[PDB]
Amino acid sequence: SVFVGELTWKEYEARVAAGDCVLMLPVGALEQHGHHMCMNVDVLLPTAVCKRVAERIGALVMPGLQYGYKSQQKSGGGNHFPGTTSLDGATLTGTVQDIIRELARHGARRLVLMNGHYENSMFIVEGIDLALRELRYAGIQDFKVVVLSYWDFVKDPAVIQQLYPEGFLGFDIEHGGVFETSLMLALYPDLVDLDRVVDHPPATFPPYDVFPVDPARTPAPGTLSSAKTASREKGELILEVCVQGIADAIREEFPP
Amino acid sequence: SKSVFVGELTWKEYEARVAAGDCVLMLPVGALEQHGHHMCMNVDVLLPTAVCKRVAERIGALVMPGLQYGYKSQQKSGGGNHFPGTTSLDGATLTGTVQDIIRELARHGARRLVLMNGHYENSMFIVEGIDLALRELRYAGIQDFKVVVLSYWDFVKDPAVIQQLYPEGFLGFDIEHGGVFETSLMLALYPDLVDLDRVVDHPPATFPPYDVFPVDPARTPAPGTLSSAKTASREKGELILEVCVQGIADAIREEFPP
Amino acid sequence: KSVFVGELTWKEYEARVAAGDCVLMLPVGALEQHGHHMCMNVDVLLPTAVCKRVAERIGALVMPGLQYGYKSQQKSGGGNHFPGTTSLDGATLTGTVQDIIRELARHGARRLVLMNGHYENSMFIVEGIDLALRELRYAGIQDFKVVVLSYWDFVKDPAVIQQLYPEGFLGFDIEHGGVFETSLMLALYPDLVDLDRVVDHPPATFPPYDVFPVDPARTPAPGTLSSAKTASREKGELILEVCVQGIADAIREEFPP
Amino acid sequence: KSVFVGELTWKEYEARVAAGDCVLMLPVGALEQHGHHMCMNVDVLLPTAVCKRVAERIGALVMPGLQYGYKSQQKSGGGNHFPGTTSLDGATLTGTVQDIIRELARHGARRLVLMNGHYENSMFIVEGIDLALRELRYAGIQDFKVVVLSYWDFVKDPAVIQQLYPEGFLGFDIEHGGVFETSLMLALYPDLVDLDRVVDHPPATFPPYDVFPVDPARTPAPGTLSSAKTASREKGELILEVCVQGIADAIREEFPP
Amino acid sequence: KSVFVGELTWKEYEARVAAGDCVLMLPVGALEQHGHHMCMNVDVLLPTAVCKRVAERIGALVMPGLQYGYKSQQKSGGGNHFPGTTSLDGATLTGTVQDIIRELARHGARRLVLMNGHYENSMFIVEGIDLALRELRYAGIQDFKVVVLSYWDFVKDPAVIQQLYPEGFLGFDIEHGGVFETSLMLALYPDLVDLDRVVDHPPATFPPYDVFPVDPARTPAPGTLSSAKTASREKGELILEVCVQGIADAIREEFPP
Amino acid sequence: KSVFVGELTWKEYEARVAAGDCVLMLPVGALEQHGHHMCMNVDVLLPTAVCKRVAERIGALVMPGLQYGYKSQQKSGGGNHFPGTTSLDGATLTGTVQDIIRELARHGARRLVLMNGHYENSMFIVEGIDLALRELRYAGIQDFKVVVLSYWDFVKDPAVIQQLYPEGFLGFDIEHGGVFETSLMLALYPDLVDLDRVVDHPPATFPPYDVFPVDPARTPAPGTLSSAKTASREKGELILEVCVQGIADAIREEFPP
Ligand SMILES: C[As](C)(=O)[O-]
Ligand SMILES: C[As](C)(=O)[O-]
Ligand SMILES: C[As](C)(=O)[O-]
Ligand SMILES: C[As](C)(=O)[O-]
Ligand SMILES: C[As](C)(=O)[O-]
Ligand SMILES: C[As](C)(=O)[O-]
Ligand SMILES: [Mn+2]
Ligand SMILES: [Mn+2]
Ligand SMILES: [Mn+2]
Ligand SMILES: [Mn+2]
Ligand SMILES: [Mn+2]
Ligand SMILES: [Mn+2]
Ligand SMILES: [Zn+2]
Ligand SMILES: [Zn+2]
Ligand SMILES: [Zn+2]
Ligand SMILES: [Zn+2]
Ligand SMILES: [Zn+2]
Ligand SMILES: [Zn+2]
Repeated sequence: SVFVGELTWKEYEARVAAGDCVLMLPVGALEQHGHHMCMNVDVLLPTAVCKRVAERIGALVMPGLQYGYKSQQKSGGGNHFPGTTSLDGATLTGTVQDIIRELARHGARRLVLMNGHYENSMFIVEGIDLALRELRYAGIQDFKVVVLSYWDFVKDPAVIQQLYPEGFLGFDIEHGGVFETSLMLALYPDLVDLDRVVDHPPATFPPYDVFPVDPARTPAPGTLSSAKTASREKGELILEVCVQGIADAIREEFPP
Repeated sequence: SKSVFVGELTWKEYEARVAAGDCVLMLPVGALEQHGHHMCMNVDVLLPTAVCKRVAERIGALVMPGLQYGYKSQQKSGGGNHFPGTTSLDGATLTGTVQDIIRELARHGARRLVLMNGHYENSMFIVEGIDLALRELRYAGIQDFKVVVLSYWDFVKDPAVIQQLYPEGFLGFDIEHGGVFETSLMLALYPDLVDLDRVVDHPPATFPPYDVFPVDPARTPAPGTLSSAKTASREKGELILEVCVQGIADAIREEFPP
Repeated sequence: KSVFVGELTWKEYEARVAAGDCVLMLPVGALEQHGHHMCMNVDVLLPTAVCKRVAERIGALVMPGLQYGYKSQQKSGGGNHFPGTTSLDGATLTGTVQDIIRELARHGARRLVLMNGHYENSMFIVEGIDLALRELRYAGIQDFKVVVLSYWDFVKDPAVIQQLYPEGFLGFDIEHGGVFETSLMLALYPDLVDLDRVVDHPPATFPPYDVFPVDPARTPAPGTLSSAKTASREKGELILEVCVQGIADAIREEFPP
Repeated sequence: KSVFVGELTWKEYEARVAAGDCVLMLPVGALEQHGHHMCMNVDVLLPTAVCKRVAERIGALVMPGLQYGYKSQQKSGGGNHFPGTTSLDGATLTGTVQDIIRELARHGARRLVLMNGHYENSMFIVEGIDLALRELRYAGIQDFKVVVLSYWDFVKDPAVIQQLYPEGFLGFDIEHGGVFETSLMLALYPDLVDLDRVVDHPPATFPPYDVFPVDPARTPAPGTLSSAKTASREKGELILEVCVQGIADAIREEFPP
Repeated sequence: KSVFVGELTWKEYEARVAAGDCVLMLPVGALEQHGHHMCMNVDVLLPTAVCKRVAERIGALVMPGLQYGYKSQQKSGGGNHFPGTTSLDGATLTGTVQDIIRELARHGARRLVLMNGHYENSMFIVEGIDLALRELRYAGIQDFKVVVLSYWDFVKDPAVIQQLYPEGFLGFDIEHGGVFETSLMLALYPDLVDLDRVVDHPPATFPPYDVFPVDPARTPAPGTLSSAKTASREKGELILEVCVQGIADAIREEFPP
Repeated sequence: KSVFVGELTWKEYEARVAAGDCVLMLPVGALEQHGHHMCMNVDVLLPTAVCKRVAERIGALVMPGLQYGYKSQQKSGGGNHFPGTTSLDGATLTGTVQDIIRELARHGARRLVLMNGHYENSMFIVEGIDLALRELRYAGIQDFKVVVLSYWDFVKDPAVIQQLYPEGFLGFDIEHGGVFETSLMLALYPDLVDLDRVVDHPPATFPPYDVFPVDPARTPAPGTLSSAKTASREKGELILEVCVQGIADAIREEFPP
């Protein structure tokens, strides 16, 4: 297994003793994903990508962070939905910070943080900075971190044309939409019930945000766009592009 | 999709259950910690989650995603935080995570939570998280949120059971880290993650009535275990499991009446 | 007098708030390197200038701006390894925003517009808003409304973009010390800009990921992510009116008398 | 002059640490209800009394004891719903331990014995130690050693237990305001104990789980988890000498010349 | 049944608070060097003794005094570079005061007098009070009243000052280990003061600013900011009676039955 | 040519810092009510104005000033119950100071002058400095020197005070929106002062203790602690030149090349 949790400490130690061992940490969330999908999607997807990437380039995967930052209206629907269970920014930042400090203690020096929940980004970044600051204080400056959101590797125009034949509107409305639902159909079809999809128009917002979150500004089902056209085929295409692109980046940044 | 695991439900399935009136939520709290040469490191997550799954199925409760990282491993209970693999959180982080989740469950309208600890060292930080959350709920005007905290192993106290588990004599849960107790449960639940042939049959670990910091590696058995899992078995694991599941289910039934 | 709260007496401020529908605006910037051709307080000056004009036009008041913001990121601001750039930890920025909102609530104010001028500040401003609103709820206050925005997001009209980038627009992705900010500065503070020092280098391109610690080799030496060679006062005057008008209308919509 | 740092001049203290092998001891207690028969500062009085005697024997120094500890838990201290009990949040206690260690390290001290007298303090003292040691490591200090213990853990000899509980031993589990602490108080602070006020009730029994908010109905009315009726000055003297000798020996072992 | 909460059983404490108008007092001190002639716990001993006497006269209760305070400052306490002085970070002191106030409110207490004995503590005690009152408000409690004071502020009567300083008064700015505190200690804890060790150096003078890291050369070698050579037990008795009567009256005025 | 860091390019700043001996100055103020006759950003304006003139005379640079300070206290600034006054929690102000010093140390700067213009900021600035210096030590930096001061502390010459208060000097205790600040404002920002609104009430007098929640009845209605009726541009010019020369000399002495 490529999962750190499924190894003995001796097995883990041997791998880190190699000197060039790469570790990967999935950072997700428990967030509503419409009427047609489960709430652990943001954990499941990055974990699935990490698994395949780790198997492809010989890395190990740390247990994923199940809870992420508060859902935002324009990206996740809003934190007023039941089910969505979010952490305060400081909590997520401190979790990332503690994990990095511990990996450094192990002697590990290569980490790939793979985000699956849009809202986590800056808090992951702060956790990285704070940990690196402490490592410098501990006399460690050879620890390198690569952070990314897996969907950012799906930029190729040819690929996008295949996923959105009718036309591409952007990733702005991709919460529980075609993109995530397609991946789930390819990975965990038993957790997707396409017949429950509410085919509503794409959500649109002005160039500003309002707080407290106004429930009237998010589509009733919680999705920001319809997943009606999602398919296992699109999911497999997305999956291959992401696994391929990320494996390549890791090979470039963390050569053996 | 219908499941006891909240993560596998759509928000409507979850909302429907909470709207039911007296929904009980369970939250496994584990750790990523070394467990000798014979077992994997996510044992403290796997075990309380497996117990939660079975209890939930019997009493109709739901299980929240488990906390994968716990408080720093202590020499006398988990071998110590100097071992590789063990990845621990600072107390404030664990406390804050528990606090945040309770704040959110309350917002959802849930009012019944069972926190099932699988990592000894987590206890007091889970407790502080609960107290800080209940304090905020009170400020929010909520005083009917009830929390039950427990470590599944505490439900295995029946002398008859203890005798079956330790026919050679019981020394106590004191040295039960990667020992007979946890290993047997793993053999009954995740045999593939256990390799009894790698077990180091060393004598029970003993310590003086105090602790030393920085942690002294010499005071912990080399394998990381505090006792030998040499006599562990699937059969013992099955007895432990059923005992914990039946006992915990009854506890919830009494504390969270319909 | 002035729309700046700092330039009012406490009685004049009290009278404005007493009106019952007073709107307050808070610029949030940073002290950050902006190439060889511009000064480092750009992110404070610009949102403050926009706030000043929106506030005068719609009758709102402007709070003292936050001079320091979150750590500069490589892909948006060049990186926090640059000298001069002086950044706050996230908790610090979040706490300042949270504290100011708590105080405005105490004054009896209930309408706030947070105008970001530094890309990286966004989520920390958002957390400060959430933590403060959570407290107001505990205090029994649930009628406080906050609008948060980055002024550049109001410059989207295709026609406007065409006039600013007649050669083609490459997204605000590389707009750190580039045509957009420099043009605004040429229209507002020409004395703090010297186009003769602009380094006309091709726009910065990055892979779809980030590396830490920050690698200096991945940021154009000058600190800019794109060249401000084609910047001008006229372009700045256009950007300024589009922003002021747009934000002013957004406020009239969300905060009606 | 005195083993207590608080009663020393800074010169006397300095000279003692200047010796090079000075051992410091920090009592950590609490202000907590202790039934109808004893005062509320017991948790600090006891560890402080034990430290004093140990210090006088091995030549150590005793720091002012922490008067406020972590929240009282139902199964160990009755619960934090009792009046009088005044508890700190975990972070506060941890921060205090952490600050004291930092300061002692600054003094040049490198040997500390933390003696806990309030069960619930345990994990927060441990976290304070770790955070402090982490900082000391960053400061280039890695020769600072800490011994942490709860004085009652040194009373484990079967024979001694026999003289304390000749009627049978149930365990320290129910020892809150019971025979153990009450006996020590009778031998150390007899004027703070009115054994005639003891409410004789069966030992407290709890299911293998905890409930929050704490349910007052699950704690014996008086606040004690067991009866102190059989407590005596004689048992106190026995417990005391056993603890002092055991702890002095531990210190000699962990902090040799 | 004394005035010290720590020496009361929870039932006795509960009865006093149940009375309806119970006043609680909390001494806030420090462990700080006090020259060659006095022990280091002077800052907790003095306010505690004053509280004890005020409480016995007005019927109030005294909580365990805080033994550790904020970092000693050069111009007020000699500086935090001295051995012995063991200080808390500001967040720690603040949180301790906040936690205690929160707990007193839980008990049902609504009247508190915080008596400071360490100058540097003041602003952190103030923040602790504000943060706690903020939470009480969120909890629905708005009748909790707090009086904060440094016992020495009650000694400003010209006739009194003339008695204590017949050679001329220069102010309390240099009263660290000086005539004022030493005289009080001679009247309350003679065994902890060794006047024969006083260093009769001239009053410390400082420029109108401070330097960090603290410069040891700017503090008089002994640690004292003024000579306590003219300190006396008689002067201490005068200061004591003046403070006690003054504080006792203040409490009557602020907390009328 | 400007001495303000915000008005420099990062290249200009880098050159100055790398040149060595570069003294940075950070003004720390507040947004606080200053009576019926003056604006609320006085505490920012004054120290910033002093820094500018001092910097121009000794070759130092001035960082963007902190616009928000700690909570206004009744005896020094009227109280934090006034509208307009917008204050930070202590931790927030302390964290801001701490983050800035950390960053300046990263730039290679090693000399900093913190100029406070809001009385209540003092101790939180001090804690910010201590925490930052602690981290710098962990980073291997032990040559960073900080000077902290309140500009008014340089106005203590009898001849000067006699010239400013030709009717008896009572002290700076009642100096909040009084003759001192109002005079400085008349010499620097006359348009932000309207002496015709000055309320000529007697100086404020308070008992030797504080009360919380703050009691509005104990603060002069206008918010001023003393009357500024006798304020003048001439008195302001004298104060300004005295402070500028004094601070310039202090810096030359503490920060020689
Ligand atoms: C927009 As998303 C993948 O964080 O739900
Ligand atoms: C002592 As254990 C069950 O947390 O490994
Ligand atoms: C990317 As920006 C407008 O904060 O310099
Ligand atoms: C269980 As106890 C000695 O802390 O009251
Ligand atoms: C200046 As003092 C009375 O705290 O020693
Ligand atoms: C007393 As003041 C100059 O901080 O207003
Ligand atoms: Mn998401
Ligand atoms: Mn464990
Ligand atoms: Mn920026
Ligand atoms: Mn206790
Ligand atoms: Mn002092
Ligand atoms: Mn002020
Ligand atoms: Zn998603
Ligand atoms: Zn385990
Ligand atoms: Zn910018
Ligand atoms: Zn006790
Ligand atoms: Zn003193
Ligand atoms: Zn002022």
